[PDB]
Amino acid sequence: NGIFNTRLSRTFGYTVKATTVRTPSWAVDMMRFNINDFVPPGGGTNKISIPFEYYRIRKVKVEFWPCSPITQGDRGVGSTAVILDDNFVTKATALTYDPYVNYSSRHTIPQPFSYHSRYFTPKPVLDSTIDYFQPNNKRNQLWLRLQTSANVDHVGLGTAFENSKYDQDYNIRVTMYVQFREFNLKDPPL
Amino acid sequence: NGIFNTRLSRTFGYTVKATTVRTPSWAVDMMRFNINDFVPPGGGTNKISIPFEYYRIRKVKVEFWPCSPITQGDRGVGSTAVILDDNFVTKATALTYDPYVNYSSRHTIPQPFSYHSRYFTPKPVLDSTIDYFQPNNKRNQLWLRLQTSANVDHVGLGTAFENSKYDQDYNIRVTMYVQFREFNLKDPPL
Amino acid sequence: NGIFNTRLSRTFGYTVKATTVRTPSWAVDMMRFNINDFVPPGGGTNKISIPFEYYRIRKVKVEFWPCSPITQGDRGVGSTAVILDDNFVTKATALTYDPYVNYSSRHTIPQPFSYHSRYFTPKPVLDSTIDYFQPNNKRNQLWLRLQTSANVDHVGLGTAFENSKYDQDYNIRVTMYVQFREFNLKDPPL
Amino acid sequence: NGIFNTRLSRTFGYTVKATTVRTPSWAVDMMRFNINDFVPPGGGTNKISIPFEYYRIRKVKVEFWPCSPITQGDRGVGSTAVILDDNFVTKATALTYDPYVNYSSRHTIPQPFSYHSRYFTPKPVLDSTIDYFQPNNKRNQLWLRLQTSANVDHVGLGTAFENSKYDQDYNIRVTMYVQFREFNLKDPPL
Amino acid sequence: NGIFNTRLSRTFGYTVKATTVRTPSWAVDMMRFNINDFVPPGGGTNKISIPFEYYRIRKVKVEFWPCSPITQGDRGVGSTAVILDDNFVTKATALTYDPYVNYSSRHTIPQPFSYHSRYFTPKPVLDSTIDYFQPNNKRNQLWLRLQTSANVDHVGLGTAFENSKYDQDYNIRVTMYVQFREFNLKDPPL
Amino acid sequence: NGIFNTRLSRTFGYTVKATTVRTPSWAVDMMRFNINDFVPPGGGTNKISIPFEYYRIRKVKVEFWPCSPITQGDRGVGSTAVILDDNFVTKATALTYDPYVNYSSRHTIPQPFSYHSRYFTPKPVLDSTIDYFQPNNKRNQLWLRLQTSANVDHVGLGTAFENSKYDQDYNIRVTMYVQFREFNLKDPPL
Repeated sequence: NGIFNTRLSRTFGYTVKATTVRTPSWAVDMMRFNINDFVPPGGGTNKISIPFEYYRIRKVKVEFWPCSPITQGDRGVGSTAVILDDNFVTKATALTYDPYVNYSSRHTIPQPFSYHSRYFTPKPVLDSTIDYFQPNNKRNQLWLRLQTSANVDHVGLGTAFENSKYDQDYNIRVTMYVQFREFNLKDPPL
Repeated sequence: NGIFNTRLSRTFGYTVKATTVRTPSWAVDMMRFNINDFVPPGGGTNKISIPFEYYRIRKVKVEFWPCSPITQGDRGVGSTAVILDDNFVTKATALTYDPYVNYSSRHTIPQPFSYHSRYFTPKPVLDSTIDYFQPNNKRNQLWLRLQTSANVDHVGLGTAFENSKYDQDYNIRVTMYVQFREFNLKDPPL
Repeated sequence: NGIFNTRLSRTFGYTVKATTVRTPSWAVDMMRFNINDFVPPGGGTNKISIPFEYYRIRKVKVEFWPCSPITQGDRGVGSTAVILDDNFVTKATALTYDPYVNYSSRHTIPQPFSYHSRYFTPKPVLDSTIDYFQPNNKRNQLWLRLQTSANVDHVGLGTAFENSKYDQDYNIRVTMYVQFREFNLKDPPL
Repeated sequence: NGIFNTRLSRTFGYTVKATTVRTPSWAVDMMRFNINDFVPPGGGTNKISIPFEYYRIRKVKVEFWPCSPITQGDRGVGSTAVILDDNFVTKATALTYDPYVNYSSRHTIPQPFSYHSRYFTPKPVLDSTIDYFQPNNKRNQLWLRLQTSANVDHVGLGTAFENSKYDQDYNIRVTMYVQFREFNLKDPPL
Repeated sequence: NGIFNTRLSRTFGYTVKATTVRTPSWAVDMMRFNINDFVPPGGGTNKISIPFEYYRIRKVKVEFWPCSPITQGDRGVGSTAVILDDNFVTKATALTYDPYVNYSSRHTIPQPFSYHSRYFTPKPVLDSTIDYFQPNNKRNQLWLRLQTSANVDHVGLGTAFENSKYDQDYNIRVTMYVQFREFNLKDPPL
Repeated sequence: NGIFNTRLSRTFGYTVKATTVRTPSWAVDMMRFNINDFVPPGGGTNKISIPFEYYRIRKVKVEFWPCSPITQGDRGVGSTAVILDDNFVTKATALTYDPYVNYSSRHTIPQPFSYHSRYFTPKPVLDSTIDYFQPNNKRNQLWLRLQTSANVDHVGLGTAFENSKYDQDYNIRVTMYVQFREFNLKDPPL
């Protein structure tokens, strides 16, 4: 039974710079998830540090851990929308409106110091021209080959943060819940 | 609940020219269905006049509305076959035989003045080299991104009309039953 | 089935200026809700970016998101009353008493940093002379035509904020829950 | 009812050359399955000798029929693993270890004279970059267009044979269980 | 399970010339059905485009599709009788009486513009001297070898059309419902 | 749930040299099982190619695959006993008696060409002085740390082969059924 369900994680910093504009503006950005970040390159005869041929990403969880104190003023309200098709709102430093507010997948992120997370099933980008994705069915989900450096992108999450007179720091943990298949482990002698 | 089921329509003329040949011949043609025809380009910040990110075409209905009088002579018999894979019989003005008669998906169209329609589930052309399509399962149907001008073709319907000593005019209404997902509407101020 | 229930949103800033008066005073203001803010003007043959003829606003939700830190002193207590008839207490910078406290529809808003929201059914202003409105019955609610720039006002919400020795900033999100009828979408060729 | 389930077959020789090395080594090779081998090109107006538009390969059975006598010495033990993603162990004449032994899909082939077969569902190679394949669900399996010479590869089976001081001959029968759809047969007159 | 039930079709024109005689006359003709018309000759190693050894024709359906307008005058009444034994009324341009009217198998065809069809089980001509045929029993029906050009005749249908002062054109579609046995497909290499 | 049950394998050659002695003699040898053979050293930040901290070996299966032809004469009878405590009969080229025949754990191996296997639970050597081992209880089995090169020995299997006038070649596959705990995988950036 090759099937092995594990959990993989990483963390990166993301900063919303302090702006001098008064009228409300939002900073727009995007998150793509590629497993090359999560699995280190292996060594020896085994190419990847995880000895399986196939994977498929079952659920992705994106935590927003703020670095800001609860005593920081000039609070604001952002929005986090799930983006399945790799069609993102263009990145912007200050945008007069919150573009993701009317997406059906939007959750609100209070700012700066509030904790926010989204938990959903991501989709791989199979053809950038067509941009098609599967419904969520755990049985029918496509299996993907695990490749050394060439792994495909999974497109999850757009975010729009309202600007502030202060810096807004988050520590974004991304935890993928992956399912691996086909134990491939190689064992040359000596 | 982003899911919104609507109905979209268009009409175009198609004419079978009068031929001088006596022995029975058939004129062969094809119908591809692209949603760029059905959805006008929007304006403002919203790109498409329908504020959704994703669609998938659930059913396509092709009506043949004849322009011919019921008193027109030299009647004939054609055939309408459903073509899933984008493999069509080459277009022809007069062809000695009816190429679609033995397709399992054939319905007969009596001519000139009889009303004919086909109602089926079309398939998008994902890779022109491989030409693969899904079975009909409403749950597992791929979602497609709605694009401004770049939307992919859905390949439905081949038709072979028997030639006549008279002109044969039809008004072909194409009504797609579409399902849209992810309300994306943008609202910049002022 | 033309009926389509969606959710539309916007955000604007509102500031209560710091005052030098000591004895308690309240600043009085009002909120009218017009859908022209929520729906951008469309483009092409379709006039509005939402392809429906008729709407009626089912529920309006007004969130008050404070920008103030939880460490800000000189707290106070305001009041938020629902105003159906477009009869508002006149706008005031400092008013010796809280005029909305005895309204039957009042909820309290703690200040500055507390989160406050009101969720209710608004009413359109049909005749400014008579000022009459319907009871809340989802079945008998009048349908309204969706107009480009001419849409009628819906009158919701009066608010009275107690003044403070400090500035009081809120980010007011207004989310209308609307029901649209009659898909009108136009599709000219080419 | 276009659906027609048939069985198609072919046979080719494969030889493991006798080696002079003593320490155990394995010879590594691979099997791809393309239907162009199984269906001869038709003639006349019908392009393929099987009058259907669409196929999908339900099961592939690979028999290993040895040519070796039961009295041949220097026996050994190989391994046969199912390879879904078109990621194969590189072909090798002598490899110090058996690379497929730890694959979850491995079955053992005793050698030289023992009969071995594997029976499984193969997968087409849709995109060589991404290398993704469906789960086994008979209902949701993609339909493929049957093409004259251009048919896509189905990637089944890796094999690693232990080397011997003698030649090892097998007759490999490959029997695909295919399901065809859409009777397309053409019948021009005369 | 070699048994495969398909449907095969063809169309040919048949014309009843306009006659100057006034008193009622009937034009008498016959229809024999040979599968050489329905199956094109294959190519390559496979002789017939349908890869089966044996067939037996289960049902034959003969449609009469008129080319005449519904406004054409001088209507008349013909007769269509099923002829099992290959004993036909001799072909005639004008015959004073309708010879098929008293056959027990007669159906009436109204003329010119009425649609007429007969659906029955045909019989092969085994010996022209004896002219014997089987009862209709689906289990006991003789199997016939499918031959390239030499296939035997199946004798269905006599028809007698009343003459008219105008031309009477029909498009006669013949759809055989056949059952094939023994998949014989050949696959030479390369 | 860190627990992951996998299967690991290796193969090595073992040869019983042909002897000139006539009276029956047995060649005595032993098999120790160390996981350093089964798991290759990893690369990068992860030390072992299997990303788990702890293992315990649940069952070991030792297959004897003969290289000898079924036509080889001078057959004999050996014995395979399970040795838990790392107390082995001293290795011998020819020993007048079969020392393992009276062990309670003995199974017979017919020779040369017969297939023989033993399947049991091995024990690690914790203290070479005391030589103590646990009963077989799947719940109470000690967990062992997985170490790069330092892993402890598991002591399974003694074997005594009767000598022959011919060479006796076996290919010994050793398949450990292991249970791993505590996913430790490391993922440094870039």
